[PDB]
Amino acid sequence: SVYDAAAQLTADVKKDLRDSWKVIGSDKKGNGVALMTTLFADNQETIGYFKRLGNVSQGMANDKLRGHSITLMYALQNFIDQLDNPDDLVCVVEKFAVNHITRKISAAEFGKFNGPIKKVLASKNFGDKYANAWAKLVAVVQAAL
Amino acid sequence: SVYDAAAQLTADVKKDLRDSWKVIGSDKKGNGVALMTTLFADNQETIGYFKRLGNVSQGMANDKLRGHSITLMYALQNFIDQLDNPDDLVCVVEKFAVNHITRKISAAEFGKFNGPIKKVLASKNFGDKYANAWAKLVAVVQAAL
Ligand code: HEM
Ligand code: HEM
Repeated sequence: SVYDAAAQLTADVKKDLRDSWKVIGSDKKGNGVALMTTLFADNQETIGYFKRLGNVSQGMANDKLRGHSITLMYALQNFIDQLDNPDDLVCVVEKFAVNHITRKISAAEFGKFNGPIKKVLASKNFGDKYANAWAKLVAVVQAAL
Repeated sequence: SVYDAAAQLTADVKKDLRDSWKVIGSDKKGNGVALMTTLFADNQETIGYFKRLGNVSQGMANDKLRGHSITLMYALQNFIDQLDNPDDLVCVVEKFAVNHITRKISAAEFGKFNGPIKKVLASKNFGDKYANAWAKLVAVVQAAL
């Protein structure tokens, strides 16, 4: 149950999520593109899902990839803002899941995003503890897929 | 031309958008639902598009509607944050349009949102000047449909 997953977000986890987000969420365009590029670099098999974005190897220069990257960050912003109210976190997560389910994205595939997040966090000096906190937030979405 | 539409967002318009957003964007859940219910009350002919959300008449009590309403506000948040850079504003507006275009929503359909926005702004003491500023932002999205 998505609600049960939301329980893993204890006070210390929510704190690490907010503190780290204050940084990685402060440069959505730069960090958003870094996440996407890292995803394509380490998981080439996921490139096929984003054919609409054109040539993703262009990075920042690709307007379509840039628009998708910036927008992706606002979905994370939404999750972070709803942390203190499980009911709101749950309804936004389920809404979010709808489009991804239609694209046939399984819970395991979605889990591939954990790697990119871990590296982006590290680039900002946030270690394993923070990556584990984010893995738990990602787990909430997986509970809905 | 989306770019010519975006060029209509002058210093004064951007300032008015920011000032009004500071207030309405501070309660995304409340104002988001108010916007959606005003849309359904004033333009019943649009309800058919949100069949997945169930009984939208329930307002805040409808979890699906609540999740959608909060999420909608983050798209507006995204647009406001890109006001400094027209190139970034345009790329997120076009990314945003993709799903609506797939749903067959036309520019005429999208312009119906001007009414609900004007009414919500007014309930917060923001008059004509602000409603006109938001209509210019909506025109940018329309140019992309
Ligand atoms: C932190 C994780 C993720 C977040 C926050 C996220 C966010 C988003 C957002 C906000 C959209 C735009 C609205 C929509 O159409 O759904 C989107 C689109 C999409 N996402 Fe996700 N996503 C995530 C992970 C993934 C993963 C791991 C995959 C697949 C490997 C995936 C595949 C897609 C695809 C194919 C699209 C459509 C892109 C297009 O064709 O323009 N997403 N995602
Ligand atoms: C200021 C204007 C609007 C904003 C900011 C907005 C924002 C959003 C967002 C963020 C989503 C979720 C991502 C996606 O699926 O694309 C969405 C979904 C949707 N929008 Fe829009 N939208 C706007 C106007 C409209 C209008 C006027 C219509 C139709 C007349 C419409 C119909 C839909 C539908 C049917 C969905 C899917 C709802 C669901 O099943 O969850 N939107 N919109």
